[PDB]
Amino acid sequence: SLPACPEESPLLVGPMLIEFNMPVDLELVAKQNPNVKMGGRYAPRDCVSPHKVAIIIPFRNRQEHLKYWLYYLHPVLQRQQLDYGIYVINQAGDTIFNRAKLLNVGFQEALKDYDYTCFVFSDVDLIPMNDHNAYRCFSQPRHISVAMDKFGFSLPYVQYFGGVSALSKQQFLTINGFPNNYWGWGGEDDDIFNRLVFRGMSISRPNAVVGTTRHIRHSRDKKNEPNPQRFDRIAHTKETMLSDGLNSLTYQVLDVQRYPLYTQITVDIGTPS
Ligand SMILES: CC(=O)N[C@H]1[C@H](OC[C@H]2O[C@@H](O[C@H]3[C@H](O)[C@@H](O)[C@H](O)O[C@@H]3CO)[C@H](O)[C@@H](O[C@@H]3O[C@H](CO)[C@@H](O)[C@H](O[C@@H]4O[C@H](CO)[C@H](O)[C@H](O)[C@H]4O)[C@H]3NC(C)=O)[C@H]2O)O[C@H](CO)[C@@H](O)[C@@H]1O
Ligand SMILES: NCCCCCCOP(=O)(O)OP(=O)(O)OC[C@H]1O[C@@H](n2ccc(=O)[nH]c2=O)[C@H](O)[C@@H]1O
Ligand SMILES: [Mn+2]
Repeated sequence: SLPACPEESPLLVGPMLIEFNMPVDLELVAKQNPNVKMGGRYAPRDCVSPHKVAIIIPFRNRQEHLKYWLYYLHPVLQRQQLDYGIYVINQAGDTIFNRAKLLNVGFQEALKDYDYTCFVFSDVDLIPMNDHNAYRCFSQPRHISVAMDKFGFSLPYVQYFGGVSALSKQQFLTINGFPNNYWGWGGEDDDIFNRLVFRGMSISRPNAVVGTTRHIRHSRDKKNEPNPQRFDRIAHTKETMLSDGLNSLTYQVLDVQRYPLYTQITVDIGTPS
């Protein structure tokens, strides 16, 4: 009996002040966000959103960044009127980071909770400066973080698909998900771009002003060295995507924590094979 939410949310306020020098307290954030339910889940109570969104954050040893993430995004995601949930996919162990494989785990585990039809993939240190930048899916793959301060407020190159993107369930299935074998920093986002193109898709983007985004300045994490094989790997995506992705994924979930502002899935994703 509830009516559809308006196509564009009327709650948005546009540009926002984003700051990272104060301390953050999640208990207080939870208090400020009383409609967010256990596990970081929220749907509007006045209308039915067509946007059923799981937001998936690749994670390890970035608790501080996450606190800022949750403090900023949660009010924004509720103003966007999304039926959404937050998933921090936390890599067990202390071997080489695998961002793309975590994202695949997130897609697959979130679908177990709820009929999501849209997946936002977001680095933990990226905060949107304009709530008009929609954190939901379009009829093409959607690059969200298009004007990052760290790149001078534009794309570093026109095929850049990193940072924060969104893919419908179908788009993500259509490319066999992300590659599993990009270990250490770099390239997996380019591979994902290649995949979308090889499947007849193109990148949808908001304008540069609306897609203005802040990156929390930070230094190198240990265990995520530039993958020296990345240039070779993005050159062969068309062949490798056929059998590297969802259809070749395994992993072992060690732990599932329902915090008030997010679900954290701690997962053993192994080492390079
Ligand atoms: C596929 C990929 O890497 N994709 C990522 C994309 O990469 C763009 C380049 O990033 C440079 O590092 C930047 C970084 O992007 C930025 O975030 C940060 O702020 O500044 C960094 C440093 O300026 C990176 O250095 C570069 O790597 C070099 O690429 C060249 C040409 O493509 C390649 O030939 C180099 O390899 C070396 O070549 C030299 C130079 O002649 C010597 O022969 C060396 O011996 C040889 O290794 C690469 N250099 C190095 C040091 O590896 C690109 O990776 O960027 C986006 C956004 O950052 C990512 O999200 C993409 O995944
Ligand atoms: N000028 C100083 C340069 C320091 C460069 C380090 C690379 O920085 P970025 O290019 O932002 O990538 P990144 O933030 O390290 O990795 C991307 C994302 O992967 C995640 N990630 C990466 C490594 C890690 O140990 N933990 C983690 O959670 C996190 O979501 C992060 O936002
Ligand atoms: Mn970063």
